[PDB]
Amino acid sequence: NLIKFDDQNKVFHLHNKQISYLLSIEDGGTLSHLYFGGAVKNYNNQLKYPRLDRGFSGNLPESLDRTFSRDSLPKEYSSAGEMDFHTPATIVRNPDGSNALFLAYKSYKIEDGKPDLKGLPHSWTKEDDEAQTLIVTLEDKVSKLEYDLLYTIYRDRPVIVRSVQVHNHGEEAVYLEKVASMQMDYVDKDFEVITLPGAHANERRVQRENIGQGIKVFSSYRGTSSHQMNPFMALVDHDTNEFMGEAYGFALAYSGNHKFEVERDQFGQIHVNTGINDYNFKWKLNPNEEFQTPEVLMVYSDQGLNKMSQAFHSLIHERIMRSKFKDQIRPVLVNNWEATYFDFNEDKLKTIVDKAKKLGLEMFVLDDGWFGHRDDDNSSLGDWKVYKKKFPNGLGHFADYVHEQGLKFGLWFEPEMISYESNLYKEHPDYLMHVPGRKPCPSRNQYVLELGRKEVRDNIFEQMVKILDSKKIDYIKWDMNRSLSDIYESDLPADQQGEAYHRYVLGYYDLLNKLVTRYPDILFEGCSGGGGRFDVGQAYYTPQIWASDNTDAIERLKIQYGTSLVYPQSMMTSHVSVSPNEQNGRITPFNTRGAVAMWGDLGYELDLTKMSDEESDQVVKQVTEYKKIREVTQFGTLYRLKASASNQCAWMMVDSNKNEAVVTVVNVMAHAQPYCTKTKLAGLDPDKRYKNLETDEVFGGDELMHLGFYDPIERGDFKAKMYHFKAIN
Amino acid sequence: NLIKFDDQNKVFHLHNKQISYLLSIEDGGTLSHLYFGGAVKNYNNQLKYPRLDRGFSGNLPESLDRTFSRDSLPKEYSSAGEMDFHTPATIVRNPDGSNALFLAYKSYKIEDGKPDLKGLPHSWTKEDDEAQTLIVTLEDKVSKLEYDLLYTIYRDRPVIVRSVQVHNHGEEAVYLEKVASMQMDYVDKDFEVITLPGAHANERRVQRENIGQGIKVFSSYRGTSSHQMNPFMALVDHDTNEFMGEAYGFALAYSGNHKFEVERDQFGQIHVNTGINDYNFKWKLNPNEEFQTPEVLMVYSDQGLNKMSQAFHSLIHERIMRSKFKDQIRPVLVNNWEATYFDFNEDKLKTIVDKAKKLGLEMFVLDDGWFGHRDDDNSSLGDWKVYKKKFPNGLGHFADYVHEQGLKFGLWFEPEMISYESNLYKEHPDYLMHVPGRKPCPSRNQYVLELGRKEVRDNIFEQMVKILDSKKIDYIKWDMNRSLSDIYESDLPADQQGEAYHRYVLGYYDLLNKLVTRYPDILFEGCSGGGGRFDVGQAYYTPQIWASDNTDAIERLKIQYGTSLVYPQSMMTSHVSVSPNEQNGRITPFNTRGAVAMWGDLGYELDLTKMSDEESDQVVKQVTEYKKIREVTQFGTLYRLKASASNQCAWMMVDSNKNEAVVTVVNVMAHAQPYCTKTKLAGLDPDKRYKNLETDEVFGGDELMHLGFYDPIERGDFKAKMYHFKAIN
Amino acid sequence: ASDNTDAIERLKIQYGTSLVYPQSMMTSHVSVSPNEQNGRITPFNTRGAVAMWGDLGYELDLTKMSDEESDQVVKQVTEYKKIREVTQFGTLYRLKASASNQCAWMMVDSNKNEAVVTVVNVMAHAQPYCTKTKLAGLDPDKRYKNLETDEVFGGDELMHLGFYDPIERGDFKAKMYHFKAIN
Amino acid sequence: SMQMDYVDKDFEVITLPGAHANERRVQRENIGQGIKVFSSYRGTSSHQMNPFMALVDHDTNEFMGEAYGFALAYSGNHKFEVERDQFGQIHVNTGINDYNFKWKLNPNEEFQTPEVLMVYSDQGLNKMSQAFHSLIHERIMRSKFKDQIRPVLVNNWEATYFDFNEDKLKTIVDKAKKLGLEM
Ligand SMILES: OC[C@H]1O[C@H](O)[C@H](O)[C@@H](O)[C@H]1O
Ligand SMILES: OC[C@H]1O[C@H](O)[C@H](O)[C@@H](O)[C@H]1O
Repeated sequence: NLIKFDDQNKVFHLHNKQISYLLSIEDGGTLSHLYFGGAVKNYNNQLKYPRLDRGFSGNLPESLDRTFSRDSLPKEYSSAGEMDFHTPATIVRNPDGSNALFLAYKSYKIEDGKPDLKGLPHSWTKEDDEAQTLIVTLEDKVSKLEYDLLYTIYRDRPVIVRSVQVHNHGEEAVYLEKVASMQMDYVDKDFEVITLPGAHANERRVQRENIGQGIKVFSSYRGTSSHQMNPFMALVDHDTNEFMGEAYGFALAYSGNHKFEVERDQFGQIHVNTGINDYNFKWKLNPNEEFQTPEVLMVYSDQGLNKMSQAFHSLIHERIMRSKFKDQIRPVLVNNWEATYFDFNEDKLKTIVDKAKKLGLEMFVLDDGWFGHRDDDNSSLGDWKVYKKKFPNGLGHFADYVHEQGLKFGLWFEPEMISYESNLYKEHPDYLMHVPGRKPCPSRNQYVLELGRKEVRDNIFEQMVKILDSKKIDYIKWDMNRSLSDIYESDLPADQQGEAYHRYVLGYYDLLNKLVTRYPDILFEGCSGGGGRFDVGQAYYTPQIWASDNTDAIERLKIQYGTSLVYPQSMMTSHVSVSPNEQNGRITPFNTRGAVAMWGDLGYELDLTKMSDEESDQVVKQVTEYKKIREVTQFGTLYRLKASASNQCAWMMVDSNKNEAVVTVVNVMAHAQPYCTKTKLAGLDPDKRYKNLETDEVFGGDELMHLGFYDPIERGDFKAKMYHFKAIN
Repeated sequence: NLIKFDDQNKVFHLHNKQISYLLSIEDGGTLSHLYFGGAVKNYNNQLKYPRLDRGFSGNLPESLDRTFSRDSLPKEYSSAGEMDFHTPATIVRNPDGSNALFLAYKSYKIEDGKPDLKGLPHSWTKEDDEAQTLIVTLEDKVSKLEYDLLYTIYRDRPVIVRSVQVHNHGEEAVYLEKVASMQMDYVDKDFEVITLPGAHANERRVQRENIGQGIKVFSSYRGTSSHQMNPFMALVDHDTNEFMGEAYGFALAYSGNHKFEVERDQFGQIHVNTGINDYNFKWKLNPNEEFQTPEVLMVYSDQGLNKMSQAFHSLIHERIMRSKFKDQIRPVLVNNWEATYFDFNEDKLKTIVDKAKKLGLEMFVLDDGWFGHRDDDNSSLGDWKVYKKKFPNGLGHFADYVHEQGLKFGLWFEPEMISYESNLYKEHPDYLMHVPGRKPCPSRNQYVLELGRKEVRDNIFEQMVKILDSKKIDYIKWDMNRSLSDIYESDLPADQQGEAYHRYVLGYYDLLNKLVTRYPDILFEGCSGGGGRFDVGQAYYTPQIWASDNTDAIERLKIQYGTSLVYPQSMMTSHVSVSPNEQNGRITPFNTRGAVAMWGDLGYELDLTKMSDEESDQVVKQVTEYKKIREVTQFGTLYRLKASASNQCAWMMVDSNKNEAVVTVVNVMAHAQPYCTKTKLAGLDPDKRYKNLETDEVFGGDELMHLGFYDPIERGDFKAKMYHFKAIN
Repeated sequence: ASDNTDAIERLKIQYGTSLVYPQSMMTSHVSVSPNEQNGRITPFNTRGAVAMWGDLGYELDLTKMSDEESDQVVKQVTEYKKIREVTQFGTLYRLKASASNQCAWMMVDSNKNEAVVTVVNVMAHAQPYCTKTKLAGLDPDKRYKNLETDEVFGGDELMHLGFYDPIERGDFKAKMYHFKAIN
Repeated sequence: SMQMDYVDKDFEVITLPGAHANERRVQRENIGQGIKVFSSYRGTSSHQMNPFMALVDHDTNEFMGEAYGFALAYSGNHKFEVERDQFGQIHVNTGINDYNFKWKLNPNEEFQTPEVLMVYSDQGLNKMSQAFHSLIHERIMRSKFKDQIRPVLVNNWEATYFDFNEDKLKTIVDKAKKLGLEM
C-alpha cells in the first residue's frame, strides 16, 4: 500500500502520488536517511552513501572498516556515546554516570492509521485507509532501552509525521536528558532556512537566512512555544518563493519548550533535529515505563511556499483540530479589552452590547476584569468567581441580557495563573510555582500554578465548571500572560525536577482537554498575551487563537503573513481597533483596519458607544460585506501574493471548486511619484470566466492569473482595496 | 591607572590609549555591560539602558517595577533561574534538584598584573605595571555560591582578557552544568560573524555570515579544540575588511570542548557567550572548593582585520607562549612521514640524513613508526621504546649519526593514546578510556588513555623521560590522532562522570606542562592529525604546531590564511611535499610549494634521496633564500593582502622598524585572456625609500602602498612570485 | 530642492542632494499636512526639523493657522535663528540613511565648537529595538554641553559612545540636539 | 569633458536618479561588462538623473573607504558612461550628451566643454561630499549672498496656488510679520 519494506536490500519506502521517503538499515544496524522529496515508484540502491576514510570520523565497535562511520553517514536519529559528533537527537544518563547510548536496529512494524499519542495533541485519521504508520525499533543491548521511531504517511497529502517513544526494559532507571522527535540529514543540499521570530506585539515575522557550518538553534525556554520564536522552520532552495521551488517545512505539535537545530557539518551535509528543548529536561524513565515525544509535521512542496503552507493548513484544519466549530463560520464578535481595559461595570458593558446589536454583531466577549476584585492586573488570578461590585446581580444576569439582545456571550479566563493577592493563594499558597526557599520572580505581577499536580488542576477545573455548566457562556478566551521562570514541582523528588517543564505542559493539556471535551458546545479561542502559544499542539484544542496584542493594521500585515506560513487563516483572529493605534500610535484608515482584520476571523475591539453615526454606519457596512464573503475568506485556499517589504501586502482566498475568490491588496507607504503596479491572481481555473462583483466585468481565469490588473493609484498612506470574483455559468 | 571604579554612579572603566570597557551595577545588583570599543577619557551616564515595560520580560523578586528586567538588560553574565530567557552563561544544579541561581553584585578588587590560572594555560605579565585586573564578585545568598569575574587590561594593547572562578561557600555540594568564561551583550549593532570551520586536511577556512534572530553555535564535542571549528570568532561591521572597519575578536585559551554562542534576541541585541562546552559537563563543586574557567582573549580593532590579527599575534607570541624558542629562528627541518610512511629502517633514514646535510637542512625529524612494533597504524601506541628491527643498535646510535652529520634531531610521540596490541594494554588494560561494560569505538584503530588519572600520566611521563634525559632529542612532535568518544573516568564516582572531558584536558595540560618545563632546551611542535588542536591554550606549551596534514600548496593558501586570522605565522609550520600532492592529487610547481611553505616555518617532507640533481639544487636555492629572509617572514608583522577566492592569495611581513619587507603573491587559476592585476603593499613607512633587492630599483613607501606594481602575467596554473624590499640609507 | 514638501520623502531627496551639494544650496519649506503631493500626515515638529536641513521657509496659508499652531511657528523660527549659522554653513555629516528606518545628520562649525544634530524615525513599531546615535566631526578633547539638558560630554564620548534615541509612539517623529563646547 | 580608465578596480557606482517630486535618491550598483549610461536629453540637467556619479569600493560607506566623485558643471544634457571592458578595466567618460549634438567648428574657431569636478576621498562618502561642498561654496558660487545667512521666508504657492489677490496676500504678509518671518 503506502509503505513497503524490502528485506533483501533493507530499505523502507513510504510513498504516495506526491512524495517518497526512503530510509535504510546500514552497517551496525545504523538507521540511515536516504531521501525525502517528490515520489518515485521504485528504489535501486543508488543512494548507498559513499564509503570514505574520513579523518577523525571513527568506526563501529570492534570494526576494522575505517570507511564507515556514524559521524559521517546521514541518519534518521543519533545519540551521545556512538562516535557521532553532530548535535545528537538523544542523550541518556545511566546509573554508572555515563552518557552512553548505542542504538542498533531491532525490528519494524507497519500499521494502518496512526496511533494516538498518550497525553499529547496529535494528528489523527477518520478512517484507517487514510494513512499508514511505520514504526522502527532501535535497541541498546547493554542498557536495554528501546526507541520506537514512528513515521506516518497520509494517502493524499505531501506529509510525513514523525515522533519517538522510548521504553526502558532494564532493571534500573535511566534519565533522558534529550529526546528529539525526529532527525533528518541531507546530502548535497544548499538550503536557506526560514523561521518566524518575534516578540510580544511583534510575532512571526518571516526571516530567511543562509546556513553556514556550525549549528543554528531556534528555540524556547519560556515553558510555552513563545512569541519570540515559533516552533516551525522551513528549508528552501535559494530560488524558492511563494510560487515555485522546493520547500521542506517542519512544525512541532507542542506548546512548551522547543528546539530546532540546523547543523551544516564538516562534509557539507545538513543535519536537522526537532523536539522538546533539552534545557532543564531530565526525565526519569523507570523500568517498564515509556516516554512519548510530541510529533513533528513534515511537508514537502515541489512548487513554492504557498503550496507548502496549504498542505499544513489542510492537515491542521482537517486532521488535527477536533472542535465541532472547526468547520463552522466564526462569529463577528466585539471584545471590550481595548475599549475599556479594566474600567467598566455592567451598565457600561450593557451599552456596548446594545450598540453591537444595532451594528449587526453576533457575540459580545467579556474580557479581563470581571472576577475576584480584578480592578487592574495586580490581583485576583485564581479567584474565578464574579466581581459583585461590577456585576451586582451576578454574571448570569449579564449573560442573560446579552442573549436577550440576540448575541452570543463569551468570557475570558486565565486558568494557569495565580496572584499573591487572591483567595486562592491565601487558601493554597503551595499551589504557586516556585523553588522552595527562594522568592520567585514576578511577571505582570503574577505567578504560575503547579499544573503538574492533579489537585491544583482539579481546583481550577471545579471553579470553571461552576460557571460553565449553566451553558450561558458560548465562547471562552483562554489567556496566559507570563513565561515560566522558577522551575520546580513541589511533589516530585529532587531527581525528577528536570520533569517540571514538561509535566507543566502535560498538565495544561490534561486540564484543557478535559474542558474542551466536557464543553464541545463552546467555541474556545486560545490566547497568550496575543500569539505567545500559537502552535499545532494548541490547534488540537482551540480552533482559533488571538494572533497578537498588536492590533495595528500595518504591523498586522507582517504578523498575519508570517502566521499564515504554517497556520490556516481560520485559526487566527483579527480585530478592528481604534486609531491612533494603542500599541504603536499609527494612524490608519478605518477601511484598512477592516480589510486587514478580514484575513483572520473578524471582530471589533473598541468602544462602539463612542463612535459617531458616520463611523457606526461604516461598521454596519463592513459587517454586512464580511457576512457575504466570510465562508471564502475563513475557509478558502489561501495564496499570499505580495509581501509588505515590497511596500504592498496582498493575499487571496479561493473556494474549493475555484468558483469564488476574495482578494485584498494593501499599499503601505504613499509616494508622490508612484510606480504603476499590477496584481496577478492565483489558484483559479484558467478555463472559467470570473465576474468582478463590483464592476460586473468578466475575465477568464487565465487573464486574471497571467495579465492581472492595475492597482488603483491614490494619495495617502496605508490604503487597501478588496475584490470579489465569482465564476459565471 | 588603567582601571577605575566610580562608587557614586557604580561604573567600572577599564581604559588605555586604545580601548575603553565600561560596565555598571544596575538594579538588583545586576552587572550590566555598557561598552567596549575605542577609548574615551570619561563616562557620564549616557548609556543607562532605557527603561521599558517589555511584554513577557519579567522582573526582580518582590519588585513592582515592570520596566527593569534581567531578560532585556545587556549584561556581563547570566544564569538559569533569574528570569532571563537568553542562553545563559552559567547553569547550576542544587541539592533540591532545581537549576536556580540568582547572582547579585557583592564586591570588587583591582590588582596589578593578572593572576595565574591554576592548572590552565593563560596570558601573563613580565612586570606588574604591564596590566591591571578587575575582579568583580557576584553572590547567590541562598546557595552561598560566589562567581568572580576577572577582567584584565594591558597598558599598551587593545585587549581585554576575561575568565570566571566559582566558589562554593555553602554546606552542600552543587553541580556546575555550564560555566562560560565570559558574556557580552551589544545594543544596536548589526554585525556579521566570522569563524574558522573545517575538517581534517581542510582546517580553518574563513567563513562569514549574517546574524539572524536565534542562536548560532560554534563548538566542539571531540575532547579537543578540533579541526571542524576553531575556538575563535570575530564580530564585524558589514563593511569591515582586512584594512578598515571595526572588529571584535574572541579566542578561547582552551584545548578541549568549546562553545561560542551568538544570539540575536527579540529586541535586536546581540548576546555572546564563550567557554567550555556544556555537553556532558557537570562539575561537582564541594563546599570550600573552586572552579576556574579558561580565559578568553578579546581584541578590538578600529581599522580592519589585519590590525585585529596583529594584536592577537603579539599577545600570543609575547605574553602567552613560554618556550625559550619563541624568539629564536626556527630550523629548516626534513620530516620523513610523507617520504616513507612506515616503510623505513635506520639505513634508509641515514640516506635521507646524508642528503639533507648536502642540501643545507638543519634538522631531521623521525616521525611515526620508530617504537614498539609499529609497522603500521594498528599497534604499539603506549610502547615508547625503540623498535629494534628498525634500529638494531638502538635509537641513540641513530641520533648520534644525525648529530655527527651536523643536524639537529627530532622525534615524534603520541603520548595520550593506546593500542589494544601494545604491551601497555597487556600490563594495564584499565588505562584505556571506555565505559565499563561497553566495547569502545575505535578511530585509526586506537583508543585514548585515562589521562585524568595521575598513575596513567606518571607511566607515560616515565617512559618519555627515559628517552629524553639523554638530550639526544632536540625537538619533539607531539601528535594526537583521534577524538574522544567513550567518555568516562574509571576512578570517579558516578556523580562525577560529567567531569571526564575537562579532567582529560587538565591531565593533558599537567603532563605536557611537566615535560615542557623539565625540557626547556627542547623545541616542542604540537600536532593533532595536523591542526586539530590549534589554539591559544596550546601555544602556552608549544610555540609551533603542524597546521594541516594537507600539504598541497594551493589548499594550504586557504588553511594558512584562516589560521593567521588569530595565530602568528611562527606558530604554524609548513612543509614542501611531493607533487602530485598525496592528499588531493594536485600538480603544482616546486617554486609554489616553496613560496607557500615559507609563510609558516619552512620544512621539507618528501624523500630527498629520490630527487634528481636538478630538483636537489632547487632545494639548495630555496633553503639559501629562506635563511636570508626568515627572521622577517617568521617574526615580522603580518599583513594579508589578497584572499584566494579572488583567484590570488597574497601576504607580506614587515620588520618591527619598517626597514625590511618580504611579500608573496600566488595566482591560482590561469586564464588565456587575463586581466592585469596590481599588488599594493601595507605596513611600510611612507617616508622611507625601499630597494627591491632583485631589481635594485628604489621606491618610496608611499608609492609601494598607494601605487603598488603590476603582477607578472604568465601561463600555467598555481604560479608564485616573492619580493624582498629593504630601506636604504 | 523639490516640489515634494513631505517631510518624510524629503529625507530621501535631501540626503541624496547632499551627496554633492552643500546644504545652503538647497531650500526646504514647512508645508501643510496632509501633504499636498502624497497625502502623508506628519507632525508639525517633523516638518520643521526636516526643513531646517535646507534653508528654512514656510509655504502654507499662515492665516488659516490656529493660535496654537501659530505659536509653534514662532517657536520654530526663534530656534532656527539661534542655530542657522551652524545648520546653513557648518560641515555636514550624514549619520543614518532612511532605509534603516531612521535618517540622521548634523552640522559642525569650522572650529568644532558647536554642533546641531537631527534624528528622524520613520515607521513606529509596537516593540521597538533600542537605537543609539553617535556623532561625528567633533574634537575628541573638547567638552560639549547639551544646551537643552545642561549636561557635558567629551567629544570622544559623543563620537564613540553616542547616546540612546528617545522611544516614543507614532510615526514620523523627530528630535534635534544642540551642543556647544565649554571653556 | 574628460575620460579616465582604471586598471584592477572592482568598483560599485553611485548615482542620483529620480523623477519630478522624487529627485536624487541614492542608488548604488555593481558594474558588469558593458556600458552603463546616466544621462539627460531634456535640455536640462533633469529630475530623472543628476549630473553626478561616484565610483566606490564595495566596502565604502559614509565614514570609511575610497570614493571617486564626478560632478559636471553643466545645466543641459549630460552623459556619464561607465564601461567595464573585456580586460576588466573600468573606462569612464563624462560630458555633454552626444544626442542631437553636432557642432560645426569652422577654421580658426574653438569649442570649450563644460568642466568636471573630480574628488578623491580616502575616508568615506561624507569626506567626499564635504570636498564638493567646500569647492562649490567657496570657489564656484559668486553670489554676494553665498556667505550670508538666508532669510526665513514664506512663499504663497501651496498656500493659495493661483487663487489670490493683493488683499489676500496682504493678510499673509501681516501674519508673517507677527510670526517673525523675514521675507
Ligand atoms: O489582561 C487582558 C489581556 O491580556 C492579554 O494581553 C491579551 O492578549 C489581551 O487580549 C487581553 O485579554
Ligand atoms: O602517523 C603519523 C602522522 O600522524 C598524523 O596524521 C600527523 O598529523 C602526521 O604529520 C603524521 O605524523
